[PDB]
Amino acid sequence: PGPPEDVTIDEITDTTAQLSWRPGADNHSPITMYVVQARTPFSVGWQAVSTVPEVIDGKTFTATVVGLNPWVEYEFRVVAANLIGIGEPSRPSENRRTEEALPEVTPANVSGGGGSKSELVITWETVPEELQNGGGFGYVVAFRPFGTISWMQAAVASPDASRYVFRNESLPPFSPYEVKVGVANNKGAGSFSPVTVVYSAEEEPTRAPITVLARSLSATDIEISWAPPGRIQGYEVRCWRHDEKEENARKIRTVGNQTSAKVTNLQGNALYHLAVKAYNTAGTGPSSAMVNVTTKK
Repeated sequence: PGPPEDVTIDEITDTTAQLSWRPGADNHSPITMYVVQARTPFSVGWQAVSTVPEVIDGKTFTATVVGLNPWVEYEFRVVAANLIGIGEPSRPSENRRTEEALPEVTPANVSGGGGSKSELVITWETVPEELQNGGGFGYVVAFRPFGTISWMQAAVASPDASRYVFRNESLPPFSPYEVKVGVANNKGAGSFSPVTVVYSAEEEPTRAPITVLARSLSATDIEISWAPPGRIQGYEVRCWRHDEKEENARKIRTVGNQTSAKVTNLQGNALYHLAVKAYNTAGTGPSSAMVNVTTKK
């Protein structure tokens, strides 16, 4: 058997396409069967497809291919079969894109967090092109503060996107948000991912430590304590000698709820200046008042 010719896509729908071929070299024994194979940007080589009629005899020359993927560029080719063997494939038809259809798949791994002041960061995994099922693909990000009713939809019109940031100066710091994302193309809208909870961005502490105490333990050691007045991971206390500039100040940081520290490796009979700030991940808050201590001799 030998290659058929003149493969054409007569009509095409969102899931089907009508094909038409003309028979070619059939060696000597008659043609008993025709099969259709398809190729896509996602296919490894040529792939078999379902057809109506379910089987294409040698006397049939048009069929509908069924079960195609919406909004995908398809190539087709037809292979003849003889009682002696399988023929050579025909040359591929011209590439045609299927019609549009609604999107069915929702983005994966919706999460987020972080960002600059007064922001809310939402992330997701981008939906691949084969599953976008239409042009004009985009994402719908719906969010609301935990315990509230009304939603807020933002449309992210880039199909390749995987991130959305909402900024507004009335945003509470490090606050919880219900978040879900969805998909939509030109035909309409898809469904939504499951609801997850994303926390807004965090700001540095707003108040400064109070009632700073400081006493010299030895010629090289100074003890310093304070009281706490939003989240606080610890405290940064800085310390610089009188003759040195504040820019270069020895800084050491508290981790935990402890409200004191010891500054060591100092010079004997020297005046030092110390103050302590609160800090979170966002940065250092305001500085407490300054205290002045001279080490022992």
